[PDB]
Amino acid sequence: PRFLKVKNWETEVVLTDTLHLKSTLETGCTEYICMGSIMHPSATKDQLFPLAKEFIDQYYSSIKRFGSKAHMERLEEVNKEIDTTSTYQLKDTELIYGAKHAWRNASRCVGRIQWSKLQVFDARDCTTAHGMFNYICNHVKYATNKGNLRSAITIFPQRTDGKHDFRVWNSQLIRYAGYKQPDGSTLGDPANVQFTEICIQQGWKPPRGRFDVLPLLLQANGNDPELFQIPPELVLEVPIRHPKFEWFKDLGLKWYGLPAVSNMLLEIGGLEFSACPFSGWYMGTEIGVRDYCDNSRYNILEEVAKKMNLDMRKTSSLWKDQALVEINIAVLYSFQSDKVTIVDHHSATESFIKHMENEYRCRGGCPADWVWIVPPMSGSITPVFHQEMLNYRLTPSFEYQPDPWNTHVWK
Amino acid sequence: CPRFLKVKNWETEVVLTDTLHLKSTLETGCTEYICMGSIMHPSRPEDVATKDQLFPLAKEFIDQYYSSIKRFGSKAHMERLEEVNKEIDTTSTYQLKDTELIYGAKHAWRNASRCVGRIQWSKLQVFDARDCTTAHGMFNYICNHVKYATNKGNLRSAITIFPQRTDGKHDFRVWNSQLIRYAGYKQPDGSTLGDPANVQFTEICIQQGWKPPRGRFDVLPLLLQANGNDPELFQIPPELVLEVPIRHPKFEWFKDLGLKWYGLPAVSNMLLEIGGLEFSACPFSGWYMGTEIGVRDYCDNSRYNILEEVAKKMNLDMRKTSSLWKDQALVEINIAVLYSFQSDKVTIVDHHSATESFIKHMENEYRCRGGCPADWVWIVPPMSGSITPVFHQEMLNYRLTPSFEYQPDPWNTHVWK
Ligand code: HEM
Ligand code: HEM
Ligand SMILES: Cc1cc(N)nc2cc(-c3ccc(OCC4CCC4)c(CN)c3)ccc12
Ligand SMILES: Cc1cc(N)nc2cc(-c3ccc(OCC4CCC4)c(CN)c3)ccc12
Ligand SMILES: C[C@H](O)[C@H](O)[C@H]1CNc2nc(N)[nH]c(=O)c2N1
Ligand SMILES: C[C@H](O)[C@H](O)[C@H]1CNc2nc(N)[nH]c(=O)c2N1
Ligand SMILES: [Zn+2]
Repeated sequence: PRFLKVKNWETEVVLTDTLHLKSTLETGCTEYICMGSIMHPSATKDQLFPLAKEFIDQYYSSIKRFGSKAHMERLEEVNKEIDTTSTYQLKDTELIYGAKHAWRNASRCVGRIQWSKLQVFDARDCTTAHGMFNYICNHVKYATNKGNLRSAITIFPQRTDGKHDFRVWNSQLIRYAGYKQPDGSTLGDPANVQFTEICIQQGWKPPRGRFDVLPLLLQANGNDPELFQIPPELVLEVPIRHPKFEWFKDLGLKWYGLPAVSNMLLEIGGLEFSACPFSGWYMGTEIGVRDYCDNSRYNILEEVAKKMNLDMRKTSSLWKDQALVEINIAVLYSFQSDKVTIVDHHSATESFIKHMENEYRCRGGCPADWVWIVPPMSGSITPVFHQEMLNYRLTPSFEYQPDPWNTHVWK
Repeated sequence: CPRFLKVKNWETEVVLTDTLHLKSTLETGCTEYICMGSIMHPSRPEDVATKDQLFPLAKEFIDQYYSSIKRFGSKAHMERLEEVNKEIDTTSTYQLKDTELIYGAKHAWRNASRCVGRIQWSKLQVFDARDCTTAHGMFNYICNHVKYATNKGNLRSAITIFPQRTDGKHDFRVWNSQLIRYAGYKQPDGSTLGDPANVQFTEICIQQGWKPPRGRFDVLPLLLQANGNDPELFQIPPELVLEVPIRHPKFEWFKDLGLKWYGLPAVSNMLLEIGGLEFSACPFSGWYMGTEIGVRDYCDNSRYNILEEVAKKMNLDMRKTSSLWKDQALVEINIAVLYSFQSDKVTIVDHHSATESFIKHMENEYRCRGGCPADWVWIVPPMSGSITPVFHQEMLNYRLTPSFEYQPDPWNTHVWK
């Protein structure tokens, strides 16, 4: 256990990490094998209180009332409540604190300079899929804000016995359908082929277009999930056009403005919130590099490069790289022209470096996953490429969880 | 402690199974509670390996060698072991056979987790220079290496291995970080002429007596240390230094930037570790991936930094980042680099071809060897990461021996005569 230095090899700034000593969860690495590029490496009454205590301790530390009378009483209150009921309920203040710090601790998120501006919607009183739909509609409307996007999270009731889980079966609140074609190719988003088929199996009548917004598939209290249509006036979309290539609009592309991830698990003080959709705004490469140009995604690189009359016979002409830049120029230009919040990867990584300085100064460190922070294009011409980073696991945290259709027992 | 580890390719869904990690030797710097995968170097000169330290390291290497030639447990294996054990017992070190030197050099490359070019690992020309005694002799060896590896533009990978460390006060060192590098000169007004990466080494050469041309692309002299003596300066014969003028297939004006680069990347400041023996002077060379020149050598802010001037000549809007003018310029610079090498028939590989080859290599190594240590942070190219197949490939990073290692710069440790 020592202070660890991280160096920026471009600015020669050296930061000293003390926060990693507070980490208690594991990373997946060992002294002998590093698993930094593995995507997914690796409760009862008895285990719950220490986890609760650790979180309550840090909550009262954060508000400069550690050891105070209310700190004492809250610990005695949580211990007694776990005794009698095998669980406990978070105060509203603790819920907000926990949610913001889960975002603050998300080592893979380049957007964390914004972490303390998070609108937290408490939905722990929800009991049915219809109520989930209401809460989700309100979240989408608030977060969208006519294009002036606002970060938000909506937190549904925590897991109890594991048989009554609340789940949003969608991976994002807003995504486009994908259809397995007769010949074998894909109409729409190939990332959502399985989920789309589930919705059709569940009664959804698919328009079978290239940009069909998917219905919500919502599971309350462990019951069978139910389908809902997001009111279309709440779904903000940007048609993608290019500022110089007049033909780009003829590609017929568009995307949605609100990135709202809804399949992750929020963990606070030992409690597990299996339904907790959270939303911010996009970095342009999320759409223009990954969602449009991945092999198993929309894969428009070939067509764009053709329209640019590029030499596509050899890889060394870098025709993919040229078309990739133009696609990302069009995405940024399109969102900005419609006044929908978006950030480019130069600005976002610049902000993250500034964020890192803040966290080392006030918190003693910032867990960061270089593999995920560095953008998927033009990596070394962003400031994070040359920034050393220490990755470690703090709680409260967002965690992965299995897709519900693998675990659910239909009634 | 499970015996098998799985890695997944999230683009193709191929799953590979790693058992080779069981043979990892030294620490990564990571723990179960922290990952140091993005730290550049996560893990006294006279402090050399002792007898009791050297015995197991030699045995492990000899065993691995005789296993690779399908002679494990043979009479030759046992006799080699006994011979090595008696050398260490009576001389505190031992000498590798030529076969073992060659095997060990090829395998340090095969084990280099940060190298994307390892599909070529078994095609490495090994030059045994362990009979060298003086810096003039090192210069002779290095000149021959350069000429052989350059091969009039049809580049061939090669390593030259000088005598191993003994007591730590008689080290052979190449003080250059690469055999061919351009000088950098800091001006009184703070600006830099030439290559900013090499200002410190350039200043050392000048102090040692080098008369610098004070140009933009001045090939640096070799600064060579034999047997722990003070290092000596030599000029590489310019006819041995193959260079490529950088021009662009569509932009007439690109040649007017006056850019060029050298054909042969030849890293000369690393240490080669084989069976506990330490080869502190072991320059090795291959051929370039274009982005090593076009992204890092030209566009890094602390390097040649020509993004601005290119973007101006392209008449891009440079007043806001969201126009991606930097991204546009970077692609064209890398187009020019590849077109220039190809037009001059100098071997080079683009980052699409290189990463596709590495994936095929990595799958073959999992199949035949049981794994392939790979450092994602270094394997993924510095531009267009996610449109190359390595971006979506999970990797396991661990340290196998024989290995290439970092070592301290020699001017920080050398005891001047
Ligand atoms: C406000 C603007 C935000 C921006 C620009 C942003 C940007 C990003 C990006 C680019 C990624 C990588 C995405 C990918 O590669 O597909 C990411 C990951 C992530 N973000 Fe943020 N984000 C923002 C807000 C938020 C918010 C509000 C939360 C939660 C309250 C959050 C939590 C996360 C998590 C949990 C991950 C991934 C961690 C994992 O998969 O293990 N982000 N973010
Ligand atoms: C044959 C063509 C080769 C290609 C295309 C190639 C490519 C590369 C690249 C692109 C890197 C990362 C460089 C950077 O980002 O600065 C690298 C690193 C490396 N390569 Fe290769 N390489 C080749 C040959 C070789 C040979 C012949 C050897 C040794 C015999 C070697 C050993 C290494 C090592 C030790 C490293 C980096 C390890 C470190 O710095 O920690 N490579 N290579
Ligand atoms: C709030 C927010 C804003 C934003 N601008 N971007 C965001 C991106 C993610 C995100 C990215 C990748 C992920 O991993 C899944 C990969 C396998 C296929 C993609 C996950 C985990 N669901 C989340 C999560 C939240 C984001
Ligand atoms: C045979 C070969 C061919 C090739 N095409 N490329 C090669 C690149 C390296 C290499 C790259 C980066 C390195 O580290 C540099 C960091 C310190 C500052 C940045 C080192 C370590 N000297 C070696 C080594 C050998 C190479
Ligand atoms: C295999 C690799 O770890 C995986 O593809 C990761 C790499 N880095 C990433 N980085 C971001 N931001 N998003 C991703 O989906 C990924 N994928
Ligand atoms: C901070 C970071 O680890 C460092 O800048 C690394 C990142 N990855 C790299 N990858 C390669 N191939 N070469 C490099 O020089 C670097 N630099
Ligand atoms: Zn690690």
